[PDB]
Amino acid sequence: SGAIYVGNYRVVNRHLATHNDWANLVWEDSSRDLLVSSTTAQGCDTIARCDCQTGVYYCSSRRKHYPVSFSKPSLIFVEASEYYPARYQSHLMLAVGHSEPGDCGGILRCQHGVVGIVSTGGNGLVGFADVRDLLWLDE
Ligand SMILES: COc1ccc(CC(=O)N2CCC[C@H](C(N)=O)C2)c(OC)c1
Ligand SMILES: [Zn+2]
Repeated sequence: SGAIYVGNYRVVNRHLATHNDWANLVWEDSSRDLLVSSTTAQGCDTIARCDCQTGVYYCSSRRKHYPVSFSKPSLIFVEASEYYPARYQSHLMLAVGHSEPGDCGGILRCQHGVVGIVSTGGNGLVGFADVRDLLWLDE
């Protein structure tokens, strides 16, 4: 679990969005596993606007942060789950690191701010949904 709170927006994994997120929908994209809802309170977070390929993510299944080197946002095949059929997920960044299904929503940050959120995992891999291209989150 986890979310990004920036301005009057809440960014969550689309597959973990609540009834309230859908009732206050701003934008969603199944191919990216992202959903953004509107909030009444002003949010706590800054979005990175950079090309960093290193950063630190929070891993809930270890209660720890880990440093990672990650690939640039790209189209990656993701196996079928209870949430989606087998498909290519876009704007996904992979890194070697620990992840379990409940780790989705953990934030990845660099020195410039929030880069993205955990969205996939595998045997010693962790995948992050990028948010740096969503310029409208800042206005
Ligand atoms: C072994 O580590 C795992 C195993 C399985 C997963 C879960 C996973 O990847 N998905 C299930 C939820 C929707 C995801 C999507 N973006 O399509 C895909 C994991 O997530 C962090 C770590
Ligand atoms: Zn950066």
